Amino acid sequence: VSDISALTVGQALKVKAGQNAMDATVLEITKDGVRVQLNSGMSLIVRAEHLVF
Repeated sequence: VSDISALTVGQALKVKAGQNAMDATVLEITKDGVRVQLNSGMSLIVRAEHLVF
């Protein structure tokens, strides 16, 4: 509710995998970033200053 940190789980946003965006789906969230599921097929996202939800 009101997003966990900067977003919520299952929010889904960008990770940017190799200079280009990719898309990744939130599995868990961090201090302000997340640990998403990469559309590349990974899971990680990054910190809030790197996500573009």
